[PDB]
Order: sequence, then structure tokens, then C-alpha cells
Amino acid sequence: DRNSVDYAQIASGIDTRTTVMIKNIPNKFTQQMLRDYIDVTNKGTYDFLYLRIDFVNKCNVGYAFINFIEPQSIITFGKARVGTQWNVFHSEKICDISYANIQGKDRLIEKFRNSCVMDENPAYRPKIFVSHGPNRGMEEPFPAPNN
Repeated sequence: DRNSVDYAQIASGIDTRTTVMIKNIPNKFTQQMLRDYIDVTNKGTYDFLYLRIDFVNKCNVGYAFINFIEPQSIITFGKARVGTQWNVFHSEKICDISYANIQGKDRLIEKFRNSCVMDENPAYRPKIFVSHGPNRGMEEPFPAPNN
């Protein structure tokens, strides 16, 4: 499909999309567990991260948005994790990815800055990180509502 990830197309430079959906996330996985999981192989390679929590059902939504700074970092993540089991909470689910319909850190910021999710516990809010320079990967304060 239009959102399937093909590592060879990324390597050859014919698909430069950077926003990816991390799929089949176990119900009880947290955003901290996801950040740590990604940091095993991809620390400092992404500049947007969000795993939405459903507070009523005590679970995450099952997928996360991640914006990689360089499209090549999708190969690093994918080749290490895609097709492997999460191996937490006795889940049978496997890590998988596809491209998101929304593309880029700026579009992601604009999608959540005015959202009601910014009113929840600061620890569970979407995150942005420095995209370039010596501090690349360091968390940045999320921009305030545009209204």
C-alpha cells in the first residue's frame, strides 16, 4: 500500500518520508517504556514522539507517531525491531511500522499544540526533541497553544 515501508526505497532516496506509525503496541505499554525501547537502537535519531493514553480504559491507543530526523534511521529501527515480539505482559504482538498520513515535525506540532491532550499529566503529553546540532535528541519544551 501507499504507507508500506520498504528499506531499499529509503536507501536509494526515492522515499524521504520521516513520520512513521509504530504498530501493535501492547495495551499496558507506557510512553516511557516506548522511549526506552526506541533508545536501544535509535537514541538521538527522532524529534517527535507520542504514544496516546486512553485514561478511561487504562491503556495506550495501540500505536505511536515517531518522526525520524533522517529517513535512514527508519532502516536502523526497522532492521532491529520490525518482525520481533514486544515480549512484555505476555503479549503475542509483534512490532511493525507503516508511514503516517501526517508528515514532519512542524505538522505534528500543529496537530497537537491546540489539542486537549496537552491538559493531561505532563509526563504523558506528546514530545519534541532538538532536530540538529550538538544537542540533537534533547527534549525541547512543547510549543504552547496557538489559540
